[PDB]
Amino acid sequence: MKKQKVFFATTPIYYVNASPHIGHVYSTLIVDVLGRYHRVKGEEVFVMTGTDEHGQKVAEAAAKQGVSPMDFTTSVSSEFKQCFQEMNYDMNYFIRTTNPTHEKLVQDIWKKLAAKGDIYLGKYEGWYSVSDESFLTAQNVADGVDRDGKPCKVSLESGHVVTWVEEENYMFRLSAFRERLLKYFHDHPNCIVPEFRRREVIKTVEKGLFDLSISRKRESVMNWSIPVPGDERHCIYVWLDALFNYYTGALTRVATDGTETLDEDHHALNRWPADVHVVGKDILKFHAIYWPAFLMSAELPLPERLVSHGWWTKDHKKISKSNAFDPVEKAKEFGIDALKYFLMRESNFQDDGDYSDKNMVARLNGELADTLGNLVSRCVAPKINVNGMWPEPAEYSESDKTLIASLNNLAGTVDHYYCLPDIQHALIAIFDVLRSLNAYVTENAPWKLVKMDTARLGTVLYVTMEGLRICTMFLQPVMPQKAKEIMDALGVPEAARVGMENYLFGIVKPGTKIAGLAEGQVVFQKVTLP
Ligand SMILES: COC(=O)CNc1nc(Nc2ccc(F)c(F)c2)nc2c1cnn2C
Ligand code: MET
Repeated sequence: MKKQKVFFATTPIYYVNASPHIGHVYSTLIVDVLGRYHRVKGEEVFVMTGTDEHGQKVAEAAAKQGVSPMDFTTSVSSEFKQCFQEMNYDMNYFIRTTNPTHEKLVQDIWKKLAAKGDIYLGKYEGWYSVSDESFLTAQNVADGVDRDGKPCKVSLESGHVVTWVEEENYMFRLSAFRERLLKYFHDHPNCIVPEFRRREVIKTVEKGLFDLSISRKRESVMNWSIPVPGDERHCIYVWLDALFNYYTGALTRVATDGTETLDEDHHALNRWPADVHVVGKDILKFHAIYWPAFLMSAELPLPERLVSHGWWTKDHKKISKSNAFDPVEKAKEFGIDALKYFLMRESNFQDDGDYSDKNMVARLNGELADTLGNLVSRCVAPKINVNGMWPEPAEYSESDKTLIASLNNLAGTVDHYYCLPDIQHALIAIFDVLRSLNAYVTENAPWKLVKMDTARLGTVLYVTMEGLRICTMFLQPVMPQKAKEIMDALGVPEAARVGMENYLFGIVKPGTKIAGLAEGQVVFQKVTLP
């Protein structure tokens, strides 16, 4: 009576100094796809996102607009929740670091790290940037000019003003975890993807680590941060607070009235540790080195997999309102599912993808309409499927059996890619089979069979429709509205859409009614390039 661990995947929790943009939408889509695939696989799933709400920069922003920090972060937090509703994401849980359960948990974790002997009182001497919430070395700082045009120092990474600090702070003995980290990496060859970002991280740890500041003075962050337990002069640094959101989520019990309590430990909810943490390549180091070290100190199971991804450009340039890239607009223009497909198909996680209307139309026209939408039309066409039902197959030929084999072989390939995870190659493998299905319909010419060989027609349509069901089931994670549109048109019963029992050829009963497409209804239609 042992249960499988719940599938648990996370987005980063996002800063609330800006409205949701393409970066947050891409990270959340990746996680939404993984979650949806593991529900299609019939597993228990818990995927989470949320907002990173503490620190000086938020306090100064809430002052500027004369509302309380809590009021400012509630409002920006609500914009993230609204964006993720508009994008048709299925997040199980949306965390805020202002949540009392989270703020208590970070203090409990602080006490665990201290009780282990991993915290000491030291002193930072060097540069800090409120706007980056980051400590900087001398080689990452340069001359610039402040709001008043006075010569000053600036971040080479962000352009922001660099306040110099000579200040006591609590510290974490990261230097002590070098060997424990190298052995985690060595015993877990897939703990980081892509595999090369893993080699680069191993080398960073081999060069040795410095100890981390994990506090700032309460005055610095205007009391908008979690107090250090037992030393109210200091507040817990925003990154330590933020990283432990994933653990808070793993412990979070949500009653049917929406009230949230934390379990005492992770075992009963059976989510921890994460199957996948999804992050932008800029926060990879924090999740690959610092985060496991904190978890080692806290004696918690370590993450299974860290997945990093790139940043989108627009029109080979570099996104700037002055091109702009509003994914909510591009979804109104082309269709939400066509945009989700493009973002998951066009680039791998190693690369910085480039959006252009030209490449968007090439994939919508050439793959979604030409391959998938046209195959659906062919299967539910009244002139081809006269009875509007799944026919009885007759004897399969060698040709028929070659295709059935590729249908049975598809789940292994697609499951392997979704679990890697490599969503781009899952999609390529599904579309290889959708292209095969169109060639198979063409080769068999049902337009002839319908007035010549009813029995052979029954075979060709049964195989094609089963093929289409299998491919569509594996597209539900990426294009959930269009996938449902296809399953409804085909008359695939609800129970046949999800679960590993549906991963093989020959599920749907001959005599099942197809619903078809209504008169003006095309699943994907080619468009012009403007
Ligand atoms: C944001 O990252 C940085 O600023 C990197 N460099 C540094 N980070 C930190 N602490 C830190 C960073 C990330 C965390 F997840 C966290 F819990 C703590 N202390 C630093 C430097 C450089 N000297 N000292 C003393
Ligand atoms: C625990 S993930 C924190 C991520 C951070 N808010 C960022 O956007 O870079």
